[PDB]
Amino acid sequence: LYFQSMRLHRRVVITGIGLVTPLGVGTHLVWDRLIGGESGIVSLVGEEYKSIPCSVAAYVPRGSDEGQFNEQNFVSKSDIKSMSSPTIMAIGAAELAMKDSGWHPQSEADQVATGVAIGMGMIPLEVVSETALNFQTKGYNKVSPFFVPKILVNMAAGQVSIRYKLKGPNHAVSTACTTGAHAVGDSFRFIAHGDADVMVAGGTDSCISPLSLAGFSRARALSTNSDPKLACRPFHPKRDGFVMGEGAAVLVLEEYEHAVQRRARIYAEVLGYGLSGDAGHITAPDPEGEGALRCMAAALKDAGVQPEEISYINAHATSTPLGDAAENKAIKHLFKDHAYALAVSSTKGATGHLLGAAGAVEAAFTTLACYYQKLPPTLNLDCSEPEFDLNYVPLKAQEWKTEKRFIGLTNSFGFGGTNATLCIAGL
Amino acid sequence: LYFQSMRLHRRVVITGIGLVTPLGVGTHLVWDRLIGGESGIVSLVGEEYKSIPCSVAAYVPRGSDEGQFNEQNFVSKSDIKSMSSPTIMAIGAAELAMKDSGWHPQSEADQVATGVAIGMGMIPLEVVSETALNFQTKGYNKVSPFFVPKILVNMAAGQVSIRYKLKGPNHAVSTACTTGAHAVGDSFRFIAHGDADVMVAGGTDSCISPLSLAGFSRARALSTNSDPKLACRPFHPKRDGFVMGEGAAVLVLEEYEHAVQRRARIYAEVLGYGLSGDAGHITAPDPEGEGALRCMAAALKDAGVQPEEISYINAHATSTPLGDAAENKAIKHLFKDHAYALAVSSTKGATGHLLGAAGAVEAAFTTLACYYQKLPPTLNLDCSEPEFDLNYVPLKAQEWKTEKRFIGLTNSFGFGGTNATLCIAGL
Ligand code: NI
Ligand code: NI
Repeated sequence: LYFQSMRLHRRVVITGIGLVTPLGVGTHLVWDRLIGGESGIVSLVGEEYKSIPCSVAAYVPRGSDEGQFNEQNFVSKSDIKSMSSPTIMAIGAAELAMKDSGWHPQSEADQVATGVAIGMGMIPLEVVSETALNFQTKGYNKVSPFFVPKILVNMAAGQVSIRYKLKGPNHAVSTACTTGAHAVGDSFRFIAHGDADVMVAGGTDSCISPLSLAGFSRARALSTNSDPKLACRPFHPKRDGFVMGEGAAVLVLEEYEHAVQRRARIYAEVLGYGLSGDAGHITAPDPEGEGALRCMAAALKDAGVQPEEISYINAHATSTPLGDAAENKAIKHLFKDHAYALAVSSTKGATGHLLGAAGAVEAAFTTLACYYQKLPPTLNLDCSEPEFDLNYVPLKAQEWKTEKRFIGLTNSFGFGGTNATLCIAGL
Repeated sequence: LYFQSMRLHRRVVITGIGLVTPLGVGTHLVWDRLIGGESGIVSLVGEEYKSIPCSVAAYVPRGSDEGQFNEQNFVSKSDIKSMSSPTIMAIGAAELAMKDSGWHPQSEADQVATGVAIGMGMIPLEVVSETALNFQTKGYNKVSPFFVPKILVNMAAGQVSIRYKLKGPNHAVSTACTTGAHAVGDSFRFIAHGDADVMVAGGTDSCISPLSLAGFSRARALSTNSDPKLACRPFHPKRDGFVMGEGAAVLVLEEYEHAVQRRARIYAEVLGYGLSGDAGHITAPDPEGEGALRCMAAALKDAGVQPEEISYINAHATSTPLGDAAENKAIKHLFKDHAYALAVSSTKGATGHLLGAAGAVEAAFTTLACYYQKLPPTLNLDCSEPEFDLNYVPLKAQEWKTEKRFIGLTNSFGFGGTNATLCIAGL
């Protein structure tokens, strides 16, 4: 009364999706490859990777062919000098998302109404070590003036803002594997609360190098399986660590009345956002998944949605022994008998683990799932331990229509025990 | 109606402040040194800095004496192996903030009610280049397993969570110079909206090395003035770039009813949070300060506070030609004739520019200002160009009491054109 005010929360919808991933570039193409059970995980070739026990990764395919990434479609040869690889991928995904929403702010009022929330999980390590080398060897003057702008996490968000004249909230998170989920969630709360009417929201990461793969490997996080068709297998008995990918994924979120008055196409509504912390270990998850259960519960509370109204969960499950099990337990614990009436899939068998981009690419897939009422498969799931007895949509996509509202969750958990869930619903 | 729901916003207050800064460690001590017109900016000594045109910086004083930072008061010699310098400073500031609030969550319910929002502006570059060196020279096995946990931006937030069992929202931003402001603002919105009843919120950065100073210098951002008593002079005619500092600052924000029911001491209330983007240049600010004017206006709108109710502005002003002028113009433009009835100061002459920590240390100072009704000075302001004609509280602190509510703003602007304002009020 004296303690608790009311203020307007607007409803928020997704009107644009832009994807630069190991499955390819372009939204309907990546969706088709995903649903079709395709994967971007390949073998590492290069004598530079000989020292590391990992031998697979998921690269964004590059070139001018179908579904490939051509940097020069989006950025000039000069711009490329001042930008990191993740920033270039973010600029590409952003342009594609805005084209997909039809949103091209030209008036001062629309420019001010649109912000950017694009996070990055890790800065590019090779920019740092190559500058350190130049500085140690040739001195102060061989350090680039674009060194700082190239290594700051917020520079993708900053470059997308300048390129498209987006003057609303300018925000960047860096929460490891949860980055992309927080970016969409934070953008959801900003629009809801009134800070903005449109947000260009997502994640980017492109850090596959021997040094980064050496680091994740020494942390015991990466699969040592040398067969790229088999390495990443969420919920599988033989899962043995994640497979690193790269990419960017960007969603245009928009205030609902704003979307309707301009006659935009709406994929889905964002209903809720949940966050929690394990407060356990810096790399390993709560083995009982208590923090997972809390962020999912929080998102349901924020949405005003009961467990029994959920149709689909896009799992974080990265193909790790402890992680996949923890998450499985969380779902069973929260959803109880409804755990077996819903479907769960993890799309990381297709994309790899895209780090700062994982949570946004998975929010985009969950958004497509709700819009189409069709679920992408979990790859490689060709057997199961007795406790892994949910419907994991193994291997083949499945239609999942209702006359009820199709409501989904997407989970993202990260090093440091940082957890987020998004609740996203079809109209 | 169909578009616009209402939901509960709780009021949010600050109950704890923890400071690890170039002025010293400890809240009332740092406040006394600040008000007293002291500075932490010193000369760079070291042959390793010979190559760089900058010759001053602000270090956290280290040792077991009064106001000094002794790492081993907070972390063990083993922990120090798995943590970066900024993470250790964040752990110190966090412990001090929670001691200052009297908040020590022991029950599962209070642990779940308390989250951490601690950002970092730049990862420590020397961790990256030293590992790159070890990897290139001795191979995969000489890479530390703590390499990844040591270089991720969210690891300070993660370590503070694990150390104190904080299980609420776990969130880390990385928005350059705006980091600490966003962290407090995001933590404010989380508590208001219901995601948490307590947040351990702030920023940390500790990246002074030749390489980082080389980078900021090549970007033309740093003062080349060799006199440490004079280098950093916000709003001064001879200002010529910022002076890099290091440190951490952490605030405990708390739901208002929660603070009152446990009989905690409340410093101030957080009323509003504003965010914007210049959409201009990647390092230089809008020269007319339009983005500054928009984030300040947004914070006032969020607060429900008219320009004429503001008593104090803690300026971002870092001692740069374009920046200080832009911000000056913004204030004059928003506040009009009331610009001359309020007071403005920049405390960066004392602390240096603390990067990821600047916005949180400046929110703490603004919070102290409101609680005491006493304003810290702008250092070195011994002359003025004709357009710099506000009350900058030059050189000496000033009492600034009212029977009206003391309302302040604190501004933070950053590379990438990312802007934030906080509105904070005495009770
Ligand atoms: Ni709100
Ligand atoms: Ni709210």
